[PDB]
Amino acid sequence: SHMASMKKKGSVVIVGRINLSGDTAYAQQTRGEEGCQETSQTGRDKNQVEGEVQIVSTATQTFLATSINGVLWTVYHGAGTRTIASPKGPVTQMYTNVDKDLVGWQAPQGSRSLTPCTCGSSDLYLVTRHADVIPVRRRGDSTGSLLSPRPLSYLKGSSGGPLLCPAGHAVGIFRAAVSTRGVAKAVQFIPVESLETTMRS
Ligand SMILES: CC(C)(C)[C@@H]1NC(=O)O[C@@H]2CCC[C@H]2OC/C=C/C(F)(F)c2nc3ccccc3nc2O[C@@H]2C[C@@H](C(=O)N[C@]3(C(=O)NS(=O)(=O)C4(C)CC4)C[C@H]3C(F)F)N(C2)C1=O
Ligand SMILES: [Cl-]
Ligand SMILES: [Zn+2]
Repeated sequence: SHMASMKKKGSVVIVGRINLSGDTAYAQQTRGEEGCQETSQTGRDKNQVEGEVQIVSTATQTFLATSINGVLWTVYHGAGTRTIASPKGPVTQMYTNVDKDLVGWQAPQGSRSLTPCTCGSSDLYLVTRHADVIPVRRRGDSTGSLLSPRPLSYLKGSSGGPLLCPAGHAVGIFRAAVSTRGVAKAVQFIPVESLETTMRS
């Protein structure tokens, strides 16, 4: 009840990226923990942003965010309603949908966006925060099976990451794992058509 001392939550901060520009996928860190903490409080991130898949952090969580159609998308269970840090200060979400576990901000200047897939293909690839590229067979509008199951630990921290088609288009945003006895056999994702609906109107 003491408003004068109520705290403010920090901004989401870009702390690195998944480099997909060459023949090898690899994670790059662009900001260490101290700078991340400062940037979360000010909301002012002067780092140059590059690429399609960002590694992002709050004070308590780290996950991914993916640019599609000029929007940097991630999961609500990671970002909540938080702003993202940018060169001129905190940027408010332009999309928030808790029912889809989805949020989005305008894509950062310097980022590149994935194109929404129109291939109608079921052979997908999940990109993790460790730059592992995991083949996934699409099994429905929002699920796909891992060709090689993996412990949940392998996938933790990769919500917000993309599923891509063979042509490198965005098919979806990783949301939740389908896990039994700690082994993830499948993944559940926000399909790009749901993003496009959220964007259209
Ligand atoms: C058992 C399990 C594997 C932990 C869990 N499975 C699970 O629930 O499966 C069911 C059955 C099939 C689909 C799914 O239907 C329920 C829908 C869940 C949801 F996702 F839509 C979701 N909506 C929310 C909306 C608002 C607030 C909180 C919400 N919380 C949610 O789910 C929560 C979160 C999500 C999660 O952990 N995501 C990942 C991740 O990396 N996060 S993260 O980066 O480390 C981090 C926590 C920093 C942000 C990708 C999976 C990684 F670990 F593989 N969850 C639990 C799970 O995946
Ligand atoms: Cl959805
Ligand atoms: Zn495609």
